[PDB]
Amino acid sequence: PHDPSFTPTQLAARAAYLLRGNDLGTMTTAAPLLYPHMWSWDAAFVAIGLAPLSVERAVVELDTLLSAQWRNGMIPHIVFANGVDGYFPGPARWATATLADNAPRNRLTSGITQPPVHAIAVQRILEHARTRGRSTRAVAEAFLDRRWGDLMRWHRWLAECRDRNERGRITLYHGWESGMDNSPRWDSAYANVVPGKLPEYQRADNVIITDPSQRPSDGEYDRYLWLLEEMKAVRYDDERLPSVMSFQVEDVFFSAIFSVACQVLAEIGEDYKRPHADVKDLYLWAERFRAGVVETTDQRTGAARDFDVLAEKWLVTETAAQFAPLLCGGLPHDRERALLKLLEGPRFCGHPDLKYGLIPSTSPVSRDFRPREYWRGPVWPVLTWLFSWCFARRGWAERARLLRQEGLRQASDGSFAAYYEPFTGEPLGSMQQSWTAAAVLDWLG
Amino acid sequence: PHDPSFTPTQLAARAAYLLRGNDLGTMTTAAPLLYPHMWSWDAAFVAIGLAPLSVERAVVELDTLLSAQWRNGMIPHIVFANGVDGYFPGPARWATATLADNAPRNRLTSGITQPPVHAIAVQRILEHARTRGRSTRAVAEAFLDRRWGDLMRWHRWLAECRDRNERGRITLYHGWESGMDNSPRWDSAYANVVPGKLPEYQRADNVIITDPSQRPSDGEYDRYLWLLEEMKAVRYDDERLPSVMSFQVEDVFFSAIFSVACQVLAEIGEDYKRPHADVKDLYLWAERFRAGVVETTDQRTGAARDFDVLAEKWLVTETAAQFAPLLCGGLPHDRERALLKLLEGPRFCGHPDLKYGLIPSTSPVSRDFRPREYWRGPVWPVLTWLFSWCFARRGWAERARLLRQEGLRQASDGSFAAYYEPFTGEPLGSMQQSWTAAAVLDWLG
Amino acid sequence: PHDPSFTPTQLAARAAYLLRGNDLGTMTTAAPLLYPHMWSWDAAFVAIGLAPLSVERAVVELDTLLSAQWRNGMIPHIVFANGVDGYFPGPARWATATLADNAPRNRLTSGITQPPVHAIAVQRILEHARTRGRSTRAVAEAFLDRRWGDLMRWHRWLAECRDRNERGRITLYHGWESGMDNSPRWDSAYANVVPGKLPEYQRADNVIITDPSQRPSDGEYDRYLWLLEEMKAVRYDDERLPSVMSFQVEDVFFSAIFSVACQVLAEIGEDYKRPHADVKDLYLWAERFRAGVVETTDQRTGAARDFDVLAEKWLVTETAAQFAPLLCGGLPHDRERALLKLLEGPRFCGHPDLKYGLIPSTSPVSRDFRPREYWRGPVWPVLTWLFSWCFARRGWAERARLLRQEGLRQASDGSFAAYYEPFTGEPLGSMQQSWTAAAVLDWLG
Amino acid sequence: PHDPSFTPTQLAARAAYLLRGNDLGTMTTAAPLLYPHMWSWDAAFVAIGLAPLSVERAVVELDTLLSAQWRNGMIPHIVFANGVDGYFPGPARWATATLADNAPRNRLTSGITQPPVHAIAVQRILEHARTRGRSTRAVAEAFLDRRWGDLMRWHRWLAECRDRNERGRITLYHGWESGMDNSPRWDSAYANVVPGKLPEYQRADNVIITDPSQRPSDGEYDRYLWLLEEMKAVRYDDERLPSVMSFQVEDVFFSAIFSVACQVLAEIGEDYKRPHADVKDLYLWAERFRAGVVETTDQRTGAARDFDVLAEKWLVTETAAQFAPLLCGGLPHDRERALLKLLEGPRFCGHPDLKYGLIPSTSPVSRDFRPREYWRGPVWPVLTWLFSWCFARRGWAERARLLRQEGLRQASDGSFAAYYEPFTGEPLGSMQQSWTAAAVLDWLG
Ligand SMILES: O=C(O)[C@@H](CO)O[C@H]1O[C@H](CO)[C@@H](O)[C@H](O)[C@@H]1O
Ligand SMILES: O=C(O)[C@@H](CO)O[C@H]1O[C@H](CO)[C@@H](O)[C@H](O)[C@@H]1O
Ligand SMILES: O=C(O)[C@@H](CO)O[C@H]1O[C@H](CO)[C@@H](O)[C@H](O)[C@@H]1O
Ligand SMILES: O=C(O)[C@@H](CO)O[C@H]1O[C@H](CO)[C@@H](O)[C@H](O)[C@@H]1O
Repeated sequence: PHDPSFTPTQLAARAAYLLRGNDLGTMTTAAPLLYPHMWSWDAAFVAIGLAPLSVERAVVELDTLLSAQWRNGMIPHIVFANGVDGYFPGPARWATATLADNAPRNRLTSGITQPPVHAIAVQRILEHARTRGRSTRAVAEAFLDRRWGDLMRWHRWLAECRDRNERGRITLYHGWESGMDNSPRWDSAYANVVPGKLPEYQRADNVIITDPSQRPSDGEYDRYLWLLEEMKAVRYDDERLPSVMSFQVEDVFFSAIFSVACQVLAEIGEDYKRPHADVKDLYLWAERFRAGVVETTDQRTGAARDFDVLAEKWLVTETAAQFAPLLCGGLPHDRERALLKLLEGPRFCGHPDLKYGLIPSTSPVSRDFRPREYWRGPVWPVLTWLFSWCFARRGWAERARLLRQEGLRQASDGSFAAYYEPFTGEPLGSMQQSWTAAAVLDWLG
Repeated sequence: PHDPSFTPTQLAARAAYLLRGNDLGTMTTAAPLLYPHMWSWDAAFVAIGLAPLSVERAVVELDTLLSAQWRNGMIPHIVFANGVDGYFPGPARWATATLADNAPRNRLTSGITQPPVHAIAVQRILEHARTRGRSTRAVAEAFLDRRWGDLMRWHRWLAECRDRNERGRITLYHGWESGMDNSPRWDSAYANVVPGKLPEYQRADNVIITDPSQRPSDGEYDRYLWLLEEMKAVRYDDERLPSVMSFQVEDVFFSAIFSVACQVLAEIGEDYKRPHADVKDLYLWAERFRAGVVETTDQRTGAARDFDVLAEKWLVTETAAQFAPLLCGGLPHDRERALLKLLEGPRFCGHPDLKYGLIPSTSPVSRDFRPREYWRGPVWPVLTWLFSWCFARRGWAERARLLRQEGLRQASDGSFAAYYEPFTGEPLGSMQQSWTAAAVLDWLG
Repeated sequence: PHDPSFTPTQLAARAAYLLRGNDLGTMTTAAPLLYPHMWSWDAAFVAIGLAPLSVERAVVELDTLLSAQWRNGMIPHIVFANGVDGYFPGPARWATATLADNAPRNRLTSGITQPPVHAIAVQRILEHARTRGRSTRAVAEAFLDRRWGDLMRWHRWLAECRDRNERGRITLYHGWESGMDNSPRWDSAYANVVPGKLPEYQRADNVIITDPSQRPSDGEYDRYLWLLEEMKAVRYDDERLPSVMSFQVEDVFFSAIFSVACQVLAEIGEDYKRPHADVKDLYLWAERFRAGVVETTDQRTGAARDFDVLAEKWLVTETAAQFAPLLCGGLPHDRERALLKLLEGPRFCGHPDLKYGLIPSTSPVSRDFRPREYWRGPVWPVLTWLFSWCFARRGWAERARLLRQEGLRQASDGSFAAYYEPFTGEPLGSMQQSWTAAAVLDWLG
Repeated sequence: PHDPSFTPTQLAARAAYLLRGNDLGTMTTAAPLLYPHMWSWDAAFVAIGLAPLSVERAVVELDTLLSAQWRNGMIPHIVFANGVDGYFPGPARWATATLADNAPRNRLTSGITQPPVHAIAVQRILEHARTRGRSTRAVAEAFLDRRWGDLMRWHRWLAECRDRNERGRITLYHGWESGMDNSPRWDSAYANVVPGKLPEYQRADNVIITDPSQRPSDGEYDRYLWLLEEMKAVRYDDERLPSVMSFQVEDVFFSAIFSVACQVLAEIGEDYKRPHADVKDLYLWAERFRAGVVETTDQRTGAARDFDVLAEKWLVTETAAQFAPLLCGGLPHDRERALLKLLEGPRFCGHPDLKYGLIPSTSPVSRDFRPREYWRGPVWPVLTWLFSWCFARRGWAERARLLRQEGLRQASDGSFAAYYEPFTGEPLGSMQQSWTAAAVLDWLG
């Protein structure tokens, strides 16, 4: 009625109730019907949201994801729930269990990756555990003993297999790997993907989300699905993908995340007396990908650019990803002030028509902006959380506080949507998204 | 470490996480292992705790309980979960499905009842629903259309079958029906229960709670189980129980609760335009059981007494139940002040060694007091909740606030135990008790 | 910015900062410029707001007001600050120090009274004091020993000199005594006030509040000032006022407050062992005025009516005073339900255009409604507080909680205005009003 | 009662009430009786506590302090309230108005300085102002135009007159200038202060704080007062002090604060387009003093050391000043990790006997530790606040949050003491200390 919003305690309660409701036992679905399996970077956020409720169950979430890690170290972006249908492309379409030498045994997974936020969830689990006493500490530490090697293999796979030329940037072979499926970042790269004879399919995502303005188009799905055919034709062989993939881009946002994740994991390794050779490698990669992100940046504004490896051309777009250097650091002082000015000004957080002071996925003044269409404009709580946590780690305590405060105010409707209309605040996409509940739980403390 | 307690938002989150974790689908276990089925007055508290999370799921909890209501109106105190073991006495021991003409079809239940707090949960669901908008209101109101008749039948069964002589007090045939299994209230009545040839059994409750100081003794369980044999021998026939039961007491606390519940349900009936004949009956019963509670009271202190129907004697004990008149009203002004003085003084809430200003189940100065032993002394959050809600309804806003504040401070460890050691605050009994999570969720708002 | 509202801790801090800022030493001004003196019922609310900050200073506030008590027991409505100007009518206009034999020595005061909320403030001080331990309790208890007789003489003067016929209603001789200066309630009584040669004067209130729509008119002020001339002509003699005053009304809202105050004071008197003769008179008055209030009510709706003693007719208006019987109790059950329906429906709190679910001073559907004009429509936090506190005392916990929640939400801009535009929420009148800061402090706890 | 602690809203209210109560009009006293004047770094903290209440009044506090700035740029450590006595040494003892050519006109001040936390207060005022909209921003920005030059001259006088050899450390001539009057840090420098004929005097501090264990000794005060005699003999002339002062130490904690302050002011200067020459000097000073602090540190532990200029030796003590390098940065990675280990281990925050996880002024295991004796062991909320704010600025969000949480928990008794017994939590010294109320206000938000 007069105010549909919840008090902080009611909101924290409903967020926890949602997370437990999406729990299948050892994995949490990313959303009840739209995404009824475990997604890789959602799972890292889910573990962050579970850490204040049960360190034991947070550790189980990451254990389940890492039990699905490929033999070469890749963490796949989907871990399918056994017997669960209603999402396409499903395990039969991927065919990794039959085609991929490196796929895991006794887990069904996708054949592509997703951003490495996992070290950040590990840090949040350890910080919670240290406040809870000896038995909880022992649980977190036993997780580190058991999974430190797997986490190194994950980071080593990204550094060696997706940065073969030691450029300090991660190459993607599918826009889904960026986490930002239909971002304007990838449009010119996708315009050069030409599907051959693509085997028939029917979408399931728009059976659940039926408003066509909130999901990608059929044409885009045709190209997403064709990339799978190219990968399957070389049996997901790392050494053959550069020769056959019609889509090869360096993702500067993914790269900045990895730089931060490496630095975070190195600090964990020093704190918990892990092998010194591992710590040294992690710091080396943190600095390499820091330098690789800075190398992309606009000389006047500091804005970071993606790179089309096939066209050999910088990709200039006005999306939230151009703020990648703020997460990892490395810009000369003057260019970082200009970048912060871009972020806070009327092209992004300071745009006059925004309901909240939050980062829209695409600038509202760009021609590519669509207020409802997924990553082409809507405000995503997950991005708010990540920028706020990274800003606090840069020492920008008031900036991080302001993002948290506006994220909580947006989330106070209790819809736990994945993204929101930037001008009206209408929730969009699936309600009951686990990683939005998790961001709220982490923010509320 | 330095403070093991949780912030209000962390506590609300953990309470909601617990409640969803105990959800089997359409019923919530009272506790994970000790009480792995639905209990009647726990279920009413569970619905109160769910109301701020999901009015739809709160209504489902009460629907599931009422689908197990007996044909004569009795709400049984256990609704067993199909296929679930580990609690004794289980459905085979009760044998209501085969022996009891009035038992429900397609639910397994016990053969005794428990206090009628259900109307209070209905009120809390309606108050939540009215703050949430039209579709949520429609859910609550549709529950009333569907279940008003069942709620009347429940109240009518208590008024006509457990108060056959219109004394305005409820007769119990088992101490389990009071909710206070081993309370000192029932000791002299139980000393006159003599088991005949009692069929062999093994306890399950002390397999889970192994500290013998926190559960009833074998001798007590022998008498609890023998009462079942007396009931089974007359096939749970209402008309035969007065002739065969070795245990027949009027429970003044149960009676005060019923008086309040009748008044609450009458007000609901007027608000939602239910049949006027039903409303008039409810008000008639509210006043009858009010007068029946007052008739028991000590002339100097206002303390309410239970009555042994077989011995025809008043039962004088120093437990929390002697504060029954405060819940329902009816005492002359002067005797109610004396009763409040008893409650707040050094025999109860003002005892100098209590960790919290809360109501111990038995007075710490009584010879019957045992600080660990179930209802013989420990502080129960459920009683705190009930006294605080009833006090607020009497208009004693500061008294109700003080009980809430101390209940939250006791619960801030996040153990959600059913009862606590009164002097040390050590949690006792089962951890993860649903109705303690529910009281916390309701208090926190 | 995006959110001009303050957090609960920021709002409590600002309210306390305001209250200390309006403190002249032993008295607190009602507002810095518009009301730079001590007003009687404002000081009662100020003492309530001070009690969480300093029981000693809260008691000082009531000590200072009672030091200005007249010899017949009347608490005058203004205690003027020595040396302060800028308010009209000031002490020279009242001339009480010259004319009124009953006026106090070494205090300058007005010559009329205001509603008796003081006992309520005493209850709140005592409640706070009992949570703070022994030396704070001594302070509050020493105040009771010091001022019990004065409080008794205040109540006795109301019961005997302003209810000379034992009708259970308080007679007023000025609309200012109601606290609701320009209420539609008094329009037809004021229409029969015809001033003679009125000594010239210049208003000061509208030099500070310059928007003419927020204060009464010059014609209204000419009648206010003429009644002063009538009172001065009989030297404020009680026995002579009925013979000369052109304005004599029974104020049902003032009477309901008095009934409540008497009941509160009687209970205090019992708890602290005051003379029995006093407690008995206080209960007698509480009931007489409860009955006097109910005698005014409409048989169908329960709406309470004021009474014009000179015209000998019921004053039928659509203002918040209609709900007088909800504060003090006493209506038949059906009639009280009808009155709550009026309060919650579209003529008051349910009006669809209201920004908050709060009680407007005049019904938006009444022809008398003026959205900006003082007591002719605006929402006053002081009424919100008083209705909420009295509702909680009736046992209507949820109704009291809703008013408190909407009051805090309206207050959270930090203006601490005395009244707000009902549709837009715009603050009106003076900002920095002490009793609005007090209500916020008491609500926030 | 059972809980003498205050809720967060009650505590914010009481803190704000205290701060307004210590307001003399344009200055706030450090404490009502012990320190009834304006102290320099207290006023910086007071302005931080005022910023959530009134940006205008926060700016007044710094305006008043800067109006007492000496002509050479020095901010003196006391600005005396006109007409107030009860503190010794008072203005007659300092005699600055007579002797010091650089002393201000129409202000009475001391003749020594105190740490430069003022730029930090400026940042907090600006941060608050930017959340309050345009007219509040104008206030803060007009203050910057008014006082930027004065702030520059304050920093320039520190860099040029108290670091005459460009060593990047501040030289002090009195232990009072460190803010840590009786710290063990200065014990061996004070042992070489031998007073001559000292003019008689009577202490006032220990007439108010009478427990001798909470204040320095008479022998200590005789040395404090003798250094005044030395300064007065050269008429507080900067160029002459090195030739005559018996106490000359480089204060590494003061230096670390200055480095931070310079960096803060430089960033403010960039954001508000101050002269480039000024911003460049501020960054130069920030780095010089960062390097000067690191030059003092132990190679294994990172602990920072003070330096006795006269004795020409490092002062090795176990106090909170050792952690100077954590505030300003600059240590090698390994050495900073060792220093955090010292801070968190059993010699400081990890000591098993501490009631709160806070930084004691002197290590409990040091032979110099005295649990009640001022800066020789007690926990000071002002240090908690300053370490927490500086930790957040380093990016150590969780470490800053833990200090804030334990500080609020220690403060929640509402004493607002300046220091607390480290083992029992007993408040010590003066209650009603303004900068403890300020820290609480800033923490609570
Ligand atoms: O649309 C899809 O089918 C998936 C493909 O992975 O993308 C979304 O679904 C995932 C589950 O929420 C998210 O992690 C991604 O960021 C993205 O929003
Ligand atoms: O001990 C048992 O086996 C059951 C019998 O019903 O009693 C407890 O178990 C129930 C489940 O919590 C409670 O409702 C009762 O109040 C009581 O505490
Ligand atoms: O306008 C005035 O001159 C004074 C006269 O008493 O009235 C208001 O001012 C007083 C101080 O706020 C209040 O007690 C009253 O409610 C009233 O609204
Ligand atoms: O004891 C004294 O006479 C004064 C001298 O300056 O010192 C304290 O008093 C001042 C006011 O609290 C503080 O600024 C200092 O930290 C110090 O603790």
